[PDB]
Amino acid sequence: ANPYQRGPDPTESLLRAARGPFAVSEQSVSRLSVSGFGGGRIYYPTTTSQGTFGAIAISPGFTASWSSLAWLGPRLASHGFVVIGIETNTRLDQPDSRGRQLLAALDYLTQRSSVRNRVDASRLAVAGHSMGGGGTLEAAKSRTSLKAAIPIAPWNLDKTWPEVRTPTLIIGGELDSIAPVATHSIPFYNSLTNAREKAYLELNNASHFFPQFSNDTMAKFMISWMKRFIDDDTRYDQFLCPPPRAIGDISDYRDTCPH
Repeated sequence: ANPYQRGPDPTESLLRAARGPFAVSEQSVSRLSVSGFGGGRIYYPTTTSQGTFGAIAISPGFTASWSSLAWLGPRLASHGFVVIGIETNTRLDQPDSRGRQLLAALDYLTQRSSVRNRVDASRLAVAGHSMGGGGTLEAAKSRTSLKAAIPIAPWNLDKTWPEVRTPTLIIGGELDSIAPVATHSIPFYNSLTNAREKAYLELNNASHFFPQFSNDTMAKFMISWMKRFIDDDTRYDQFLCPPPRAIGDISDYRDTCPH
């Protein structure tokens, strides 16, 4: 009935496994072949028989390459998404620049890439770590049609985001000393006054570098948010509303239930 719904009815175990239910193919994008971003890597479900998929562009942080987040490529794509993980023009690009590059990567993916026919160009998203998370907010500010945004330990000197309409999940690290949640993540979250829905997931005792390593709780909530909002997949609301308790590996969760 939902034409965008993909995959089996979800469970906690499905979300926490190393791969979701789709085999993943990959394609390199050489820096020599594109303008507006530094190339990167595309990850996509091999099968086309279940329909097209929504897509997400993901940016690393300051000083970093895509390899710093590469585990997300196959993990997210295997749940039924096309992922373009970017290299930035330079490692020292600022958040606003990273936001423009995320949008350039989505435009390339849908307009010119050799996998464009697999992507539903109406169902796009952004995510990123650190300055790349700051750039995720910039991209959502610039392109209000984005269906989901996931800033991960975001860093940005711009603290307010009133233009953002996109459903936004901010994932913070409680003990982050580089983009402290009290001065980055949480102010961003409170400033999202016009986001259709939003949530803040704070990982207990986590440092700025939590997303550099496979993290099942992080992945669970990223996948659930992507499903719920890129795919309109209400089956994944069970993991978001009511909000999870702040216990164990979650030190805080803020929500806008009901979605």
